[PDB]
Amino acid sequence: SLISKEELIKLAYSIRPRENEYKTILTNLDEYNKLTTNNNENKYLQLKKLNESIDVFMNKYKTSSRNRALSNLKKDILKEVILIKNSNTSPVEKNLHFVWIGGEVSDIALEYIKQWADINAEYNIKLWYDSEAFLVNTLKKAIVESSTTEALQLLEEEIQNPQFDNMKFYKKRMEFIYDRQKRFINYYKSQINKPTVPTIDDIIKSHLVSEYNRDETVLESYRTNSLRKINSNHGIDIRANSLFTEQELLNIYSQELLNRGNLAAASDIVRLLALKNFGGVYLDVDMLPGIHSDLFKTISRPSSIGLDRWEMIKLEAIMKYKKYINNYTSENFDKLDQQLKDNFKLIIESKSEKSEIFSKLENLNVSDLEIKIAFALGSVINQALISKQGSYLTNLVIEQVKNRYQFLNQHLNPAIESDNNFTDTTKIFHDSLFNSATAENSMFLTKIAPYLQVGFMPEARSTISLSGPGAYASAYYDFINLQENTIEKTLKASDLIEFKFPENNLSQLTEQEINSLWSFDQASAKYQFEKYVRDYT
Repeated sequence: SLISKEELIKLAYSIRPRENEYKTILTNLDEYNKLTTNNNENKYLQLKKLNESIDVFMNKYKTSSRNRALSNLKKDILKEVILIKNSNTSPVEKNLHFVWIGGEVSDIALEYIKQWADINAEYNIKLWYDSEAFLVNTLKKAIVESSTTEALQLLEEEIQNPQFDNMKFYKKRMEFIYDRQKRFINYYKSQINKPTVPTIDDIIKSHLVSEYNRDETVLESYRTNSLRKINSNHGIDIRANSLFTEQELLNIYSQELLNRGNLAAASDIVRLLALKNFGGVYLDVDMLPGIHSDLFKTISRPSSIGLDRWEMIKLEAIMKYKKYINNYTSENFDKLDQQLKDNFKLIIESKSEKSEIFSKLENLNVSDLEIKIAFALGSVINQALISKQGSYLTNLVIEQVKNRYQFLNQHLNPAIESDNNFTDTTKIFHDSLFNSATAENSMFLTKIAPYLQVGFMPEARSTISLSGPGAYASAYYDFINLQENTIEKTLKASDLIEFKFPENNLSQLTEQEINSLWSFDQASAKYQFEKYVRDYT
């Protein structure tokens, strides 16, 4: 039990009469100690109220002799948060949530989902989609294809220089992309309020037929097949479900889905609302179940093969002899020495059920306050998540995302609404953005500065800091330190580790995972540019 009001009175001594702010601390402490509630969030919020009142005092009376005792109380409060979190756990809701928005769900994605379904038959599978937006990826590809050609045409003379910097290509192409996105967006805005009440796909189809030489019947067949396919495979529509109830969040989702065509960012929003509203486990479609821990304990990893590649090899081995997933790569497995291969084969073929190879989730016991997350390279990654319905931490991540977009949009909206070209819009946005820099936010600003070109130019990675892992990392800081909307503070490793998605419950290093991971550095830019120039007519 936290120290009593009477004990703090002893320790927090001063020649001075009790300050109002100190009386408030004592009341808040007493009221925490006297709580009869069994509600963990209620307890946490009272602790937060107390902690905040301590900071008010210490920041106002910076040389008070009470500060040593108050600082010690703050250290005890950090521990109390952990006691509350670990005081109670119970199994997460037996739901698996996947998301595929913006086009036809791939056969490969369905094969990966099937592994989870087969192994966890008692879990309810939801494959979230947007019933109005099956043509978003088609539109983005059309815009990028057209802009690539335009940029090569404009730059043809300059490209013959052996010292041509492909960044001029990516920059010029982004100018064409931005203008094409703007023409679509403005057309959308002119139509969306009509009494005919058109859908997003109605508008995309019209625009593609008008401006991109597409056939209406072909596009409609793709749209209806996409809808049938996803509904036949655990599909649940975000729109029919009314998953969004906050206009602010719907607007964030829409700015990614419609204005930017960033389906990854759109899915970042949907996965959070799915967990908030239903609870369970969120998985990217390239995640696979964990392999039984002892399955390959009798095979030793060669010194020449790294830890991650060895994980890849285990899955390659399984899929070579079981073929659960069709045409799975055997690239790394095939390079193994023959006795190792023979060894994998004996073990794998000795098993008769898939349940002898992959392990079940069973009960994933969590605190009702928390969210758990996958790690990659010691950092959180939102490709897999666990949370009970309505958890405080999931709500903190949502609050982080809202706060980050509010800041982004405060600076970006006036620039976009000026209706300038890409170059001038970017300058207006940046000038406003960087004039708001502080010691607290400066790296955040730098990370969101290239927002408009995410997905289209190398090294533009703003998503991480808006809807992705950065929002989660800051929410964990918020949780542990009883704060709200911190920006660039992060936990030490030992405070973060308790929130890790259990390793035995997840195979992250899959063939599709390795393909789908961000690679648009300067080296990939050069390779893509070579292929563009090669294919240029």
